[PDB]
Amino acid sequence: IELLYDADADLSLIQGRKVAIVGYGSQGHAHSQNLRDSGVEVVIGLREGSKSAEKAKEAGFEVKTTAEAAAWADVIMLLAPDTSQAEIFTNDIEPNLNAGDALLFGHGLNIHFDLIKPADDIIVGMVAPKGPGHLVRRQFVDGKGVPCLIAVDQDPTGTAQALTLSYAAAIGGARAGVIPTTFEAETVTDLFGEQAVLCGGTEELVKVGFEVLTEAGYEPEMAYFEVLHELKLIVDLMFEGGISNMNYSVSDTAEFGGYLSGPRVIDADTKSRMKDILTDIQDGTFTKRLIANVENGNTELEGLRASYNNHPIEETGAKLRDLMSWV
Amino acid sequence: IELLYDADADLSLIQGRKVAIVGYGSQGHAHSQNLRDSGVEVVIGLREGSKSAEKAKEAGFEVKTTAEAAAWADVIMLLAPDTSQAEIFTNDIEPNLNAGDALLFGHGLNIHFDLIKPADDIIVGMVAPKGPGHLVRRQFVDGKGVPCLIAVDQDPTGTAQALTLSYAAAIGGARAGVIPTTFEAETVTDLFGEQAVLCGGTEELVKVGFEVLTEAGYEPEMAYFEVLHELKLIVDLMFEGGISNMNYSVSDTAEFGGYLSGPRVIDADTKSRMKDILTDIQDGTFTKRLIANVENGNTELEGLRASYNNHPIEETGAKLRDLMS
Ligand SMILES: [Mg+2]
Ligand SMILES: [Mg+2]
Ligand SMILES: [Mg+2]
Ligand SMILES: [Mg+2]
Ligand SMILES: [Mg+2]
Ligand SMILES: [Mg+2]
Ligand SMILES: [Mg+2]
Ligand SMILES: [Mg+2]
Ligand SMILES: [Mg+2]
Repeated sequence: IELLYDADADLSLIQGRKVAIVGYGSQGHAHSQNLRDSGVEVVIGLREGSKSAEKAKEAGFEVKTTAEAAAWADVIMLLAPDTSQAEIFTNDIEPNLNAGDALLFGHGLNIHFDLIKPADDIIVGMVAPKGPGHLVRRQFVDGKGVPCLIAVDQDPTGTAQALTLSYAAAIGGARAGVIPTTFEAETVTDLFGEQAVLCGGTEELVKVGFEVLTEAGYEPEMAYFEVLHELKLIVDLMFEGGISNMNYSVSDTAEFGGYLSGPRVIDADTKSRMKDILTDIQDGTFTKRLIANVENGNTELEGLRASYNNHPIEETGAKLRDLMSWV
Repeated sequence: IELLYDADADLSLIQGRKVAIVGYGSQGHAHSQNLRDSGVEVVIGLREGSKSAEKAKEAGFEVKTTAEAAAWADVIMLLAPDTSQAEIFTNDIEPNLNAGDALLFGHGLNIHFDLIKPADDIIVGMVAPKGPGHLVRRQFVDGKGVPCLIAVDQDPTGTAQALTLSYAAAIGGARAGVIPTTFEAETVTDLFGEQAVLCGGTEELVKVGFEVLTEAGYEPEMAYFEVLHELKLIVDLMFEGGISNMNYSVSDTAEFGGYLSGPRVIDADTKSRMKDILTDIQDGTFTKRLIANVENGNTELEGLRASYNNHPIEETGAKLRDLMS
């Protein structure tokens, strides 16, 4: 698919725009500094009566409220928690928007699932780098960058493509490569990856592997080593050179064993269950549950977290890790 | 479950031994160099006209035939590949093992499944570092170490635990913590780990996640990022704190997602299939298939590798990594 670099982007565009970053978390923090270094006048939008308000002042940024910053700005980047964002839009952002203002996102959930429905004459786009804030910043500071996806949901003027590229270009994403995509595509691929593989599938794989060994009479500490601790080597190797590279660098016994037993654990029915996970994301089932959980005071998530992290691999992992930081 | 440290180990024990390292690959080169800086007389034992003989000589080691090295030595650490070990023991090691000599391994496979049966009066132990050769080497140089397992299958002398711990100290493991175990427990946990979770489970999970997105019409590169490239940050998080470090550090949507959907991916049927994989290891069936692979020319393994490697995830990732950090 497509790749855009500095030569393709027009930095003079976002340079000529007042930008408001609503949020000063990991992303907010990196964007703000990189934009500033790229020549962009930036203001942080916050509750102005906040921890962050003073951290942002101390990093050199003018700080206003969410409502005042939205009013002040031409481009509004909304980097608040996915679930706070509807309330923040309705109350503090929507009421201060001019026609021609751009409203930009790090993630497409609120737009794709219609939790935020801006007026037609507003630009809606997305800049989502592929790394956490600190890396986006560090890569930028030493003349490199982190690759970004970009997307446009509302393009009333016909300048949204160039405005989201210009932004990604200012945060260093055009150094590595900017990938145009869609709000739909970004959103469902991300939620899927998290549910099926990254968060859900991985965490349960290791928990259950730990349980099978423990229930068979092996000591928990042995189990923590062969099921979680050694996973970082494997995953570092896959990150560097893919599956082929991991398989090259382990013993042939591990490699042969991986090939026989992996598709016994992840079998055809597993693949169908993943397909159902995907349908559930695409049709809004998941997002229905997501909002239900917030609108019920975050009880389900807090209950899930409380018991799901109450696992003997977490009791055993903490003892051993505490013993290894102790050198 | 005791962790053992430098204060527990008598380093003079392995310092007073002649150590043969049979095999000079990953662990071989590192064990070898670490022992030497811990004051141990080391020799490398390689097959007739081996490629690794040049590497070992250039690194300062007396290199011998396996059989000459086995004869010279008191302690013989066997780090050739698992499927090569039985034959090497019968041809070149077994004939020079004398009362009070010790045979060491870095994995319990051959001893536990009775591929190698030493005589009564030989010490049989293991020192398995929890990390890759190069990491075992560099950690030791920078004053640190990689944790080690140790075990003892045979102990005619009463010195076998002290001897293994001495060796572990000499390669840096006691700096980081040495866990006592058994041959059975290290063998089976390692194998089940590699099969169910580390190599097998993780690679099929990412591979199958990728397919699910490509068949539903999402471009292969989006799928790659969201299924594999992002896996490192997650696993790095679990490496540092635990699962709860990971859940604390991801968005509340990511955390909520994982809780609701992870158990749909890894259900109670998965748990049973894992118990099955365990049972095939414990009863020796995995071992026979490993031996069969290599008696028929290693083609099964070569074919399974090729099948994995020509998977679009491999084409796609290679493309996307070329735009590097
Ligand atoms: Mg305005
Ligand atoms: Mg809409
Ligand atoms: Mg993600
Ligand atoms: Mg190999
Ligand atoms: Mg001898
Ligand atoms: Mg292992
Ligand atoms: Mg192994
Ligand atoms: Mg959180
Ligand atoms: Mg996400």
